[PDB]
Amino acid sequence: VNSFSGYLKLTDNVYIKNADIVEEAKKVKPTVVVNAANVYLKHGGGVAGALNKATNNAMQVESDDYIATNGPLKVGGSCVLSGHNLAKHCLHVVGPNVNKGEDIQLLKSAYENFNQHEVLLAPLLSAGIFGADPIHSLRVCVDTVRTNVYLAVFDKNLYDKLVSSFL
Ligand SMILES: FC(F)c1cccc(CSc2ncnc3[nH]cnc23)c1
Repeated sequence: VNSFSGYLKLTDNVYIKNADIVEEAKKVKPTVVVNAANVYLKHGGGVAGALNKATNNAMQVESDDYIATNGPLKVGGSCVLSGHNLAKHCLHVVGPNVNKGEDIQLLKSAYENFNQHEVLLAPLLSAGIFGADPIHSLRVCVDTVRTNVYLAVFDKNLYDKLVSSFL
């Protein structure tokens, strides 16, 4: 039993809700919140900009030190950093950005990072400003993630489409 509330169950391990991931994280304080990161951990917009704003820029300060030490992530890769006031940990995951021409096949590799964590609150990778089809992202999530994932979808119209079209 966990503290996630109001989710629709899609499969044995995947759950979905129309919610602002920032507000959901602040309420649940999950062990892991997933950020829709880029390789530079520059949290300017989309989910990343919102999560970072909610940390009063502490996420960005920590991320800049991470990059200065380690260099950029790989597309499809991840790193674990602090969750600040939102969660115990933040798993920064880089899905391919279609608006940069990145290989959509890397979306499966990106979701594989979730399997290193028993339970996660997450957005749909590569959706939103990353330019991929969210219906496809949900399919890859369900077919790749085996751990327990609670997906927050900000847009109510998109949420209803994802549910109604789910096979
Ligand atoms: F305007 C900003 F300052 C701000 C402040 C607080 C909350 C939010 C919404 S979070 C979000 N953004 C994008 N895609 C998503 N997919 C799931 N969640 C999200 C945005």
